Amino acid sequence: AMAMSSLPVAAVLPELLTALDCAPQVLLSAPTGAGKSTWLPLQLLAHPGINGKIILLEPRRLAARNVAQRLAELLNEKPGDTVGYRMRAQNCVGPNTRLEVVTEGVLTRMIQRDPELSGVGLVILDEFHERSLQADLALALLLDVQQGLRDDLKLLIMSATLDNDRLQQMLPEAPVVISEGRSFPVERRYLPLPAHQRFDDAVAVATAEMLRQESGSLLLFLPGVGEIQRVQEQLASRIGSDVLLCPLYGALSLNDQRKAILPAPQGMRKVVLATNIAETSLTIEGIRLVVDCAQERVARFDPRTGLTRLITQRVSQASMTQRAGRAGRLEPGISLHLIAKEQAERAAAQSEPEILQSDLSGLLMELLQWGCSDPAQMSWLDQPPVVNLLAAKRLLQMLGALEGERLSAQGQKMAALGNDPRLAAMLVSAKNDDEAATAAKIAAILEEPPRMGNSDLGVAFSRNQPAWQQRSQQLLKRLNVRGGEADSSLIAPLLAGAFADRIARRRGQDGRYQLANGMGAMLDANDALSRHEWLIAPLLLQGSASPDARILLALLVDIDELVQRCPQLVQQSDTVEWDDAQGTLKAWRRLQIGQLTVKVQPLAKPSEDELHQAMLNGIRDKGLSVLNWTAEAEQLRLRLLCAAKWLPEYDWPAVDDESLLAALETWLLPHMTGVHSLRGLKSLDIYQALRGLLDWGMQQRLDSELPAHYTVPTGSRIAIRYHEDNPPALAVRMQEMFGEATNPTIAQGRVPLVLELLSPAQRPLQITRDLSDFWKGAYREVQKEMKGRYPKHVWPDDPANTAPTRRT
Repeated sequence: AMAMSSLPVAAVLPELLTALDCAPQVLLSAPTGAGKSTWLPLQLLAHPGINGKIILLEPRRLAARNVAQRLAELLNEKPGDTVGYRMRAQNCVGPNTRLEVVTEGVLTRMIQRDPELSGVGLVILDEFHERSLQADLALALLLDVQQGLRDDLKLLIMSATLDNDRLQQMLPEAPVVISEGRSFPVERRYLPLPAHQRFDDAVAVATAEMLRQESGSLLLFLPGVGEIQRVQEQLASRIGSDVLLCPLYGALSLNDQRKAILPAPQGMRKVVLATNIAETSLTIEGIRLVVDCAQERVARFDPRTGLTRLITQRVSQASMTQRAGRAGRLEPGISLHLIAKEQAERAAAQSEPEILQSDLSGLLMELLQWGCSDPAQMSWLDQPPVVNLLAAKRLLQMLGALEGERLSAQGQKMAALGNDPRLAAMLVSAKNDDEAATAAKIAAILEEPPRMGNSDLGVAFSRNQPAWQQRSQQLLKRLNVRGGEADSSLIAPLLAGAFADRIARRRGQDGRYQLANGMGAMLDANDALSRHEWLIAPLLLQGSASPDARILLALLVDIDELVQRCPQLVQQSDTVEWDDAQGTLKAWRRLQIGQLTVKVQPLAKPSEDELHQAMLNGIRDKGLSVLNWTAEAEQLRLRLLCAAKWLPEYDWPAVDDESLLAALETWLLPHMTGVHSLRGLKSLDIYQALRGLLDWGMQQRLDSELPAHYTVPTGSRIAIRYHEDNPPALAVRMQEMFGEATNPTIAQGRVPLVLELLSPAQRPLQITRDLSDFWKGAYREVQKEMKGRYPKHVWPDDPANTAPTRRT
């Protein structure tokens, strides 16, 4: 045929224009090779309904210039001209363009600088199904721009997956526009891999068996390049002469990418070994068999280490289904999933969005600069996790970016750079232009690390790699600094500020380090740097959930210089306590950098504010048990626990062991005047100190609603026995409860007392919290025995109404 086929996106275009000129957001769904990226933009550009410029966000650099260059050929122009692109370290735009194809956070920069996006009428978020943090952040900003003046700014969200329905739950007013092609049925099979076989052998065996039983070319999904290589080797010995093996990763041989995408040559079949880029973004042709290992490799932020790691995990049902459908574009196909069916049925329904698994220090920095005081104010498909926002806040504090709940003066400069916050912090902390140039080079290195196996950051620094140089110049421009001379002697204090938690000290054996944040860091025992005791390790590869990581890039520091240069790194902590194990007084001063003990020394004659503080730390060592816990103090503590359960509408203080240990400075220290010895620790009035946690009102409330004593009908004051878990109990002679028809209660009438009803001899007759039932029930059997063992007492037939003998 000579006249090309009108792409399927053409057939859906009129529906799109109608929705485009009707709603503030339009959602478009269409297969990836349908031309939604490489065609549709121009026709929205030529459409008079759209006013001005159109921005097209792409998830990665490689995608972005494919779209811009390919779409330029349609207008018979080269790019930069009418169709342009922007990247993190390159710009291609004239006085000319109307369609810009951006990536690598560029869209975020544009909106930050021009929050009304002047001249722009339509923004397109492509490959939205990948749920990048970048595209989520773009979506949130753009929805806020649209609630300002810009109620004319239209928005096209393009997804390659059929339905995306947590998106209309966010946007019910949004027209869904669906382009779909022929999708053939795919039979789904399951096969767990045996525990006694390697992954690569097991996958190769399963795959060779599929080739043996079934006809066609085969697409094999694997977690990454390494697995692709290893399975390929194992496959090579188990396949026939007609089977052509075709790996598929970005780092490949240009034509090897084509050999994998294009149909197998005549007479032969192909096995395409790919990562999940083949799942939605890439169209591999000639495929009717899929083998799905069902295992992804994803970035995971660890709030306890502040590190991001690559973990491997089970793929979701939605992506297993998307993977299976890759066997159904040509003809009816077959998909084999390398897990048991029941495990597939229990996999998460949907994939986890990047915003839930990543470092949010950059995002938080963006929202603050955007003017957002709390991330919840924005509209997210998925709200940022509280735990990671807190970790982000803490990091920004460490970097000095925050002033209360807003950006500090330095924080605003960091936000202007647009950089990773730790790296931005480093740049902004430079005190002169030589420190600036040093910081810029370090930053360009940490953004694009060397790809040899060299751990010394001073080595990379001394290299004059041209791409690093380019990035440095760009960062200095943003920083508004020029003409300084970089110097390696200026590196350590710059690093110290932005990576203080990653200062590393050698621990007992060469190669074993502990970081200031307390975690373990490993370097090869035969590494030049592992000859030294103190390092700063900005780049770390965490093995997995275990707080242990490999050191990838590090700098050697003389710790004495560093602490002298940066005194704020070192905090002081005194401890006084009694060692029962050896019957001696322990009293030391510890200088520490984070969790790293730098020096321990005998405590010199301390001030008294110092001594009291040192004793608090000793209590943290030995536990609250060293204080004097009277029955009364403990009962108070228990009453506070019970109040929080039974009277939760009030703000009762936490009084669990850890809250108390954590707050010693607030509740215990004020009372430590005149305590000059460990002996005096037992003299502190623990009851009064705990009671001090309550204002006058709450003290009255607690004394009234959870009273220490209950007054019974005789006028006697009987102690209530509180307990962390059991109902409050009241041990009382039965005779004293005469005249009371209703079981006693405390806590605003919410909690009946468990009555331990006793005989004259203080012997338990009945345990009840339904006193009314007791009088009518078991009492008549108790009355006869009380008429037998104590005939000298009156045991009335109607105790509920018998006048109480007034004691008082």
